[PDB]
Amino acid sequence: MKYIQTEQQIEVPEGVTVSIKSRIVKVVGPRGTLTKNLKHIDVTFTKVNNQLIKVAVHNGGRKHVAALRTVKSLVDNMITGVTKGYKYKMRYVYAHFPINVNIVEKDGAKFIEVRNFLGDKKIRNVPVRDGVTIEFSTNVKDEIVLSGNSVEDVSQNAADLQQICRVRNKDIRKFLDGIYVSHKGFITED
RNA sequence: GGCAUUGCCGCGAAGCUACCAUCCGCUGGAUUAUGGCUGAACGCCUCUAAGUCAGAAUCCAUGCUAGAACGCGGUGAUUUC
Ligand SMILES: [Mg+2]
Ligand SMILES: [Mg+2]
Ligand SMILES: [Mg+2]
Ligand SMILES: [Mg+2]
Ligand SMILES: [Mg+2]
Ligand SMILES: [Mg+2]
Ligand SMILES: [Mg+2]
Ligand SMILES: [Mg+2]
Ligand SMILES: [Mg+2]
Ligand SMILES: [Mg+2]
Repeated sequence: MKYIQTEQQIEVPEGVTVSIKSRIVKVVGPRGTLTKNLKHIDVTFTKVNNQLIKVAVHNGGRKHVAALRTVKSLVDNMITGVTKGYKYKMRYVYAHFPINVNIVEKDGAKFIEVRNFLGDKKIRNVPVRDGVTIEFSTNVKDEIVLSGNSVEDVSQNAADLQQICRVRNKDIRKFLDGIYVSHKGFITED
């Protein structure tokens, strides 16, 4: 319909420096730093008062101003990931064969190996994305916690660890076996 | 020794040859289908719209064959008593 001017509202908390050049966003907070390259969107960022940044689309169609809230959510995810962090908790689900998941070291690359998935002799290796740290929960049975600054890195590494444990040639409604995301949340949240 | 249009029989080196004999037949990337991540549109949801992950005997390379006789390069020597 070619909307005149659409606005979204990125709120910047304390301790967080959101420095935006052309369309390269750099968010520095207590937990670290994150950099996004939003050069594929055609939006305009304006800082209001050091706690608020507007992002705007001028003369945008429906598919263009659909990407404005995506951009606002992406920079909000950067801000949330460098303030509170991100923490995805996965559970191992098996029927008979226990899934033995360890973290292994292969010429300095930090894989997660999965052995005995449905009695396979195949060792399923999932590399750990940089920024993502892996721990295995004590006092919660069969839980792996992937945490980091980037929701994209953390959630894609969790998705990789899930997708490596897919069941082939079987009814997957009965063979419900794998590693699944049971929780998405933050590191220091209350 | 000759001739029998290589006279015939047995063995027969060399050469040629046989899945009738042996040897050899490479591994990276990009993808489709599909399953996903982040995520709006549509305050929710959503693999999709922006962005992105994995992935077929596919595709393109690595490898292999020919080398443009009007594609190119490096280098040697370049004529007399
Ligand atoms: Mg069957
Ligand atoms: Mg005669
Ligand atoms: Mg004779
Ligand atoms: Mg043959
Ligand atoms: Mg989602
Ligand atoms: Mg797709
Ligand atoms: Mg797309
Ligand atoms: Mg890929
Ligand atoms: Mg290669
Ligand atoms: Mg030639």
